Amino acid sequence: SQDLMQRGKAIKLAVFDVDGVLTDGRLYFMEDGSEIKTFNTLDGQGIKMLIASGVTTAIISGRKTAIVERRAKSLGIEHLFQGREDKLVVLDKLLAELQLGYEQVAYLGDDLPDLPVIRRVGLGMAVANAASFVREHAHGITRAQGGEGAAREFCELILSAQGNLEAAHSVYLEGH
Amino acid sequence: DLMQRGKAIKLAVFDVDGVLTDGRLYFMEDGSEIKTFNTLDGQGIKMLIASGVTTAIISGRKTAIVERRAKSLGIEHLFQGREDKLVVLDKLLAELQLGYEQVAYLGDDLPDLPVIRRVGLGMAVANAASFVREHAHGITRAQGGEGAAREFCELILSAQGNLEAAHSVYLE
Amino acid sequence: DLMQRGKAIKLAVFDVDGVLTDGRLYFMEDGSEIKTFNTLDGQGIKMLIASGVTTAIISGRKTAIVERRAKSLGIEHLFQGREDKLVVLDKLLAELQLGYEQVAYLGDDLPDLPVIRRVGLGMAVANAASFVREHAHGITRAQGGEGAAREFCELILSAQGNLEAAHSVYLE
Amino acid sequence: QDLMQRGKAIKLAVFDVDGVLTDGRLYFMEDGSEIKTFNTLDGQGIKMLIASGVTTAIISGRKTAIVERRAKSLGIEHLFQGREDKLVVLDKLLAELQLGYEQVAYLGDDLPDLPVIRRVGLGMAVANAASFVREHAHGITRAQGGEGAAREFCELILSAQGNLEAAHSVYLE
Ligand SMILES: [Cl-]
Ligand SMILES: [Cl-]
Ligand SMILES: [Cl-]
Ligand SMILES: [Cl-]
Ligand SMILES: [Mg+2]
Ligand SMILES: [Mg+2]
Ligand SMILES: [Mg+2]
Ligand SMILES: [Mg+2]
Repeated sequence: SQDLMQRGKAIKLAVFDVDGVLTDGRLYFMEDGSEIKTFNTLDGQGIKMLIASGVTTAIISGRKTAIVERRAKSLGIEHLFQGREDKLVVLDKLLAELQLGYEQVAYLGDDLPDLPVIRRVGLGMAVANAASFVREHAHGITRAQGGEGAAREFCELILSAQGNLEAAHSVYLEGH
Repeated sequence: DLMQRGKAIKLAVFDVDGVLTDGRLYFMEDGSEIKTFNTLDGQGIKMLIASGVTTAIISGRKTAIVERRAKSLGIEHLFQGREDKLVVLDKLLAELQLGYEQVAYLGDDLPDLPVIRRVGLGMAVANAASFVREHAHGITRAQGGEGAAREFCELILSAQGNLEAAHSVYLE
Repeated sequence: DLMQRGKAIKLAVFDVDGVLTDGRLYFMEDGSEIKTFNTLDGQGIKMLIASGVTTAIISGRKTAIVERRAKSLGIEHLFQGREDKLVVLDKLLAELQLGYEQVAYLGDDLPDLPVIRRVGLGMAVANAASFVREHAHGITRAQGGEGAAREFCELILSAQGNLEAAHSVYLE
Repeated sequence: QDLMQRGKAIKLAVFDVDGVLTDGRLYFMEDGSEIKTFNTLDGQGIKMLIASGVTTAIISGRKTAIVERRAKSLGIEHLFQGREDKLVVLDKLLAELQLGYEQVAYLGDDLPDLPVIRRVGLGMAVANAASFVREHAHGITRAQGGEGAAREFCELILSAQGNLEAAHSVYLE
């Protein structure tokens, strides 16, 4: 896709939704009300490579849980917003602070609360399992599903657009 | 016709296991349970409620997990440990002064079938038992616990011309 | 022919992991397990029991989780931590006074094979090791943990003409 | 035949954990503790491999007692966790066992496995491996990690070494 590659070039900030994007969208509940969530190892590797390439990252979530706080910290995610349903307001405040334009922002989502952002940013993507209305209004859909490498693919699409994937791969393959 | 059946709906009822969940039962060594729901499903149920359709759950099982989940979503009527689902329904229909033709029901297995057979919009999830699928008016594309409920909700919103308005909150 | 092999069945025997579950083992840090079962399977086992076929589980692993699940389902005979499945079965058969031809067994791996090869209806689930699939009388279309046990129960009920009645309950 | 040929000389079979022995999911509870899932087909395959005289190892960049217990339950003789440089660890282990790269098989799913995968005699990826790894491995299993890929890999080695029949024989009497 000419359009996605081109949209990838200007990205300085990559924002992820949590449930449905970093997870497969399942909520595990125990009888006491505590939760379990699941993330994916390909995704963690993708996010680390993206950050190492100079792209900053953020998560904006309508829910709130220490599990997400821990995961974000482990991956080096620099900006974490939880318990925020108004995602565009949150983003606008982040961008005012970092002084970036919408065209410098990539966002990966799965559902309606992600849509006001997806519609505005430079690289607004849906995961394959995303609500179809969100799919139809995004710039691109990942092939992989959330919690199954969608976030990794998003990461690689950006690294590739910016000419940085090859360098990332050379760390692990001696021929390049 | 499915859209026609959807128009008249005033009450949408869900089974739990196999419909709000994927049918899996998780047990720890001491017998406590874990259960999985889906976020697409929650957004769908919240949008149906907002549209003015009331919702209920009827389950043969019983767990605090489901009470919490029902409350978090604003589900107005919850019946658990009830194997006789049509008797539960009849009672609720009395309280609400509704007939069968105004009830949608989303089910996955034999105990849901007496209801599915009788209501205005009786649907099975994709993973439902084949015999239930055969006797339902419709079958969702999505599987239970993987957005079959969100799909059921939108079907009803769409049928009632309320889906565009629910989307408009996010396109402004 | 499978329908023919189903007729004489008086005892139905299940492996646990990969048959009543998807083959996944969940472990927590402290070392304790979580196991997952499926609601279609439970409904299927209850109907088969109600038709007058008795049920058993033979497993090489051992956990209180499986004991509780067996009890909840009304599974009559439970053997865990058993390496030689054929030895265990021979003894149960002597005690119940049945021949191999009256036994159905559903398994997923090598330890199940000596039984599967000897009984009247020796079946593998879809996700079974291919060597076991190749030496079974039949293979369920569904995967373990995902309704393969249900499917196996319905094959017996159907072979014995009892499925139609089991369904009728839900058509009234 | 190429894979069959590489399998002949194997004396050590090494596995990544996440994405190879598991489907790659990481389960976290509120208090930080984890759950991990393994697969019973995989356990049988690994036990059969060991029984044939091929030793086994695990090299992971993560660290959890769950893996320690799983490896001990399966009889996996060598375990290294928290190890970012997988080759460095393999080299240390090979000198101890006095084995060479050509006698090693490795089953991986992501970039940190690729340098080992490129060095060894039988360097395989699972079906769900990052595609760049799949492209550079000697071979790819049909099965996905956590769903029998390890079993399929074990059986490849067993068969290559004329040992699968004997493994199956126990169950044909
Ligand atoms: Cl990770
Ligand atoms: Cl939700
Ligand atoms: Cl059940
Ligand atoms: Cl095992
Ligand atoms: Mg989401
Ligand atoms: Mg159900
Ligand atoms: Mg088994
Ligand atoms: Mg890995």
